[PDB]
Amino acid sequence: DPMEGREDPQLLVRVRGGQLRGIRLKAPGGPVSAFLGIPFAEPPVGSRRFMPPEPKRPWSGVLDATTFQNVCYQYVDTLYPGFEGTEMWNPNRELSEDCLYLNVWTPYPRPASPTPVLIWIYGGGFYSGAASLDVYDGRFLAQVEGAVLVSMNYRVGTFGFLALPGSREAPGNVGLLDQRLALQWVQENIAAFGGDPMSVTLFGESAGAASVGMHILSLPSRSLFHRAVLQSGTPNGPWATVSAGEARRRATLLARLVGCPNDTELIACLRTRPAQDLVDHEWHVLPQESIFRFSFVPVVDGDFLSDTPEALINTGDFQDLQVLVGVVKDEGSYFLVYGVPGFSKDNESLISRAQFLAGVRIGVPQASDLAAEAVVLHYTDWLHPEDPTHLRDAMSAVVGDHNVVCPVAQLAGRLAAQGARVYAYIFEHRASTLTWPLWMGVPHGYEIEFIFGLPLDPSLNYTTEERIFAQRLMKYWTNFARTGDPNDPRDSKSPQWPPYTTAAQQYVSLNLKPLEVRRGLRAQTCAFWNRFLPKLLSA
Amino acid sequence: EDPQLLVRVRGGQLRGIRLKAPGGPVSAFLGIPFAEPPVGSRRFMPPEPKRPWSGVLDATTFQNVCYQYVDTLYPGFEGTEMWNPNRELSEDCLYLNVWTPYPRPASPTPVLIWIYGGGFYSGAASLDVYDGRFLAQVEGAVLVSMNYRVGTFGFLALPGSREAPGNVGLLDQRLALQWVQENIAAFGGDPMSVTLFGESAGAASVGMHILSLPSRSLFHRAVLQSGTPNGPWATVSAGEARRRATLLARLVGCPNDTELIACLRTRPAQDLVDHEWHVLPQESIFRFSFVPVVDGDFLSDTPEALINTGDFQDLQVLVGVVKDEGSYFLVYGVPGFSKDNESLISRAQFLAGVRIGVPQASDLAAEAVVLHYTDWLHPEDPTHLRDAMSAVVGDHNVVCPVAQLAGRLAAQGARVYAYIFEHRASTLTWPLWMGVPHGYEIEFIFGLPLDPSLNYTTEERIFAQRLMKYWTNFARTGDPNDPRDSPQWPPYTTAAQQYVSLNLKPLEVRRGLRAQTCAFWNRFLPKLL
Repeated sequence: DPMEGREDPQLLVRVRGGQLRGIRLKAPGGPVSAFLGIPFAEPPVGSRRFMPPEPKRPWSGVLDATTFQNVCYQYVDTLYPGFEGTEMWNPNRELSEDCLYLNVWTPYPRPASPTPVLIWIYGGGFYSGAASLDVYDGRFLAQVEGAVLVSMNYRVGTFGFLALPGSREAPGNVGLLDQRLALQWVQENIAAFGGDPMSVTLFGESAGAASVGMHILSLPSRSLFHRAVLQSGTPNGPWATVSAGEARRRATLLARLVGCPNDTELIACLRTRPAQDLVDHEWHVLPQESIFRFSFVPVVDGDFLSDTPEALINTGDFQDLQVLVGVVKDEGSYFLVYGVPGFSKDNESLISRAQFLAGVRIGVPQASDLAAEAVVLHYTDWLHPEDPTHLRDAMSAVVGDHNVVCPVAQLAGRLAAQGARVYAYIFEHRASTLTWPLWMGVPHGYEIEFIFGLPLDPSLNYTTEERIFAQRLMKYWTNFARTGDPNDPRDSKSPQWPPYTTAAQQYVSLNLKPLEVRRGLRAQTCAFWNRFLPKLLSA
Repeated sequence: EDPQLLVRVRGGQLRGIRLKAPGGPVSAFLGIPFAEPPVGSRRFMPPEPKRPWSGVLDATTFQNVCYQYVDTLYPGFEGTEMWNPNRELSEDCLYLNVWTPYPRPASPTPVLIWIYGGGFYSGAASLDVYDGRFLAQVEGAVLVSMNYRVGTFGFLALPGSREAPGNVGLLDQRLALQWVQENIAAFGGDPMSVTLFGESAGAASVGMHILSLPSRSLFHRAVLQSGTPNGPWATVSAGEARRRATLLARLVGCPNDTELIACLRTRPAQDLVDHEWHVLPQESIFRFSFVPVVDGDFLSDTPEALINTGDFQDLQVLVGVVKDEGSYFLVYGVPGFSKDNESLISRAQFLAGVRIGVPQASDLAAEAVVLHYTDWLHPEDPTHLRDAMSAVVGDHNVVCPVAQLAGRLAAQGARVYAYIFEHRASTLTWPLWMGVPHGYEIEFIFGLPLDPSLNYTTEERIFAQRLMKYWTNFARTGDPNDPRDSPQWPPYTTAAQQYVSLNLKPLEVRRGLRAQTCAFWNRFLPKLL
């Protein structure tokens, strides 16, 4: 670079591919280094669509790493024009298939000694999301905790997860392979930023959490990280994976919907289609009317996933693993306004008993008549079986328990029973700035802004208590990243966060009040979902 | 010659006896015959009215107990012996008892008629716990209790046959009812104010009188304590009754219905008793061999159907349960349970126990029961498992059938009051883990704690007086609340599901009688049994 000598010497870094120049960003407490839009793969475009990522080839000169890159091609929610509750999750950069870039935040100047690395994997149902969203801003953890934080884009929707299992051209799970390639990039290069490749903690929410779980369950990924955090998502459960037959079914149907016919010719025809056509048709291939079900998700391929996640967590040895797992207070509430008759964000969504039964059929699409009746039985308040408020809240609880809370309880149980050190939480604080109605409680995904420390930015109008709270959570998360223990070794005054064990089943509540220890994560109910009901899910 | 002790009934003259109650004297007329003795060829047959007699019939003493199995699980133990026959066994047993105030009531008095329980195989009106002198003296009530045939003698049935039609124990009860209608006024009783009350099998009996049209002109109100005509144990089908009768016949060497029954009538009573427990279809508890049969006569249909389609608009009903309905029965057949230790069982024993307590359960149903009653925070804790086993039996056999009955009756016009009885007698000889077992509210209802020699506590005496007041208020008005007065006891309704707790503390109103769990038993599980 001819202008290197006139520029900030503290923002120049070399990695395997070549030289990069980052940017000095302002965090409330001081500056941070950001290296944004670093390519970790060759653009998965044209003939590379549906294919595993190829490592980015070295470049000449100085790569401009000062701004976020393109967002992977995806559906954009336009249900509520101008509504913050949806818009804050929408892409904030141009959509492109050329999207395999990652981002790095570090202290400014960069750390002098090797520093624990946090790697964020975003959620969004495997059909959406971006590492560039404001809610995933790494600057606060970097400045306040001194963390090195990395986040990557990975392909979503058909581009990431359309599969014709067994084929060469569309093997499936390539979004997960994008994630893995980013993990390898970190292993080779993070030391140049002052990061410690021997202390890497994965964390993610929802589909990002399911992703993290799948890296736990896939051997080639295991040498690429040391600890994991799963927020409101699991590799097990009803939505995070499909079987090979179902993947093939869905891919074939989509292909027919966009006008395409041997796997090779089908896939080639698909590769001739515009990205937006694939996006425009991906939602028409689900087998039933449903919520919290996504068309193109990880597939049990016998490769990346050697078996079903339930099998793998049932037979796995997790002795050298420390994991942090948890849920928010109202996991199911959000999804109700997206397909259950009678629900809306703009009224109180008080429903009738008929609407509750129908809603149970939509939320548990695999339930036989008997299974559905059993769910209705368990969740009805038989003292007030017609009360619209109880029915609304019960609908929410059915969806949240089925898709998140009980799969999390199941995971935590299996991991703890088979060697892993497990910490469990429930997140119960509702953001003062939330624009979703009060009846939705603490919805899916609204702990994230507190983990990343956004309330520390005064311009965002959080309360003082919320700033303190955020600082607490940042401390828990980075403590866990550093030591595999969220507790402060110096702070014996504060209540301790005990490990989750099958014997005591202890977890903690995260809210404005000090840590409270509780026992049994929805134990009766999750026994219902995880032990009794699985036989009967067939319709 | 005490004229207060000489009474003329339709059959002739009776001489009673003056008894001492704590507050004063009462008149007792004990061992009054109300039927021809059901002996010889009258075995298994409907009762015939007692023929008139000459002179003055001695009614100063309890008559014989109807022939029945005697419990020998714990010989000499009060907890069991207080339920055993306290007079001689005889098939010559169809007698009733009357308690009245001394002197005989000036104006017509509400009548309370007790029907004892004991699984339709046992029981007697002469037991100390059914002593009517306290209610008669304190509340001024006229109390009647009758002996009725039990076991094979009262319920062995060959449906369709002339000689053993079934339900003749219920017919014994009915004949005693019609006797009260014809004769009770001579004792100062009001035949237009008659209240049936009974516990367990007695409660189920009361229920069946509610559901049998000819019984309905013979009473006006009913109390069902820890039992119901609906449910898994109170009735059998005609086919199953016939099966059990034929098997019992086989076991005693008998041999066409006529000749089978003839041969059965040749057998000594103790033969039949000796073999009655060998005809149950499965290993079980809270199941009894010879019980009321759905005959299409006394019971025109199943009790479930009848409570579902019945019109109960002019009926007032008091129903309830005790805190631990299931506990007593565990020591009578569930491995790992005993009165002499704390019965801390294992999980395997819990599953097996569930198979015994819910014998009709498919594997799926049993797994569902295990799932529902397991404390998944402590799935192996012996104490939890034991208490859970108790709850499974109590809920399946009593609590949830009671909830269903109360709900149906309420929904279809009846005035219903409901309770849960939660006080453990200070004198109870069963172990503490059994809590408030099946049947241990009776002694308080009958007012036994008012006898200082039985050494109950002062508070228990006050409690007994409260309950006697509730029951006789209900008998008098169809409302347990004091007609003038203390939180009010609200009627049970399907919408609010209110019931009260009966204990040393003042009335507390609660809502929903094990609502989730009884929804599980009454709505979900029946398909899978």
